[PDB]
Amino acid sequence: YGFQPTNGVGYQPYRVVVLSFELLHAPATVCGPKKSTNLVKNKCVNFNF
Amino acid sequence: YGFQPTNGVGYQPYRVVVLSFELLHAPATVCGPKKSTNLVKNKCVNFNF
Repeated sequence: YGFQPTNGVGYQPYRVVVLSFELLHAPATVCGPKKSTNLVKNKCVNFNF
Repeated sequence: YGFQPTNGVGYQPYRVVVLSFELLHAPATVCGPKKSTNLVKNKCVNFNF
């Protein structure tokens, strides 16, 4: 490459990073920042296990 | 000013310094690092006093 500070746009260097995921192929080990709670039972509720 | 990294030439910042001298007005005190040497006598030489 010929990167120079005088080069116009379309020739200045660019840093690129790509992130690749999977969707439910195994017990997931990379979760979000959500915090767990207690565990209720014998009631009609919604869960996020 | 609107200095942005994507700006083309003719808009990027430039740093400028100008130097001004005087000529033959007083005993000079600022000049290059010439190596002062020994002095000889009774010989046809060129001097830089």
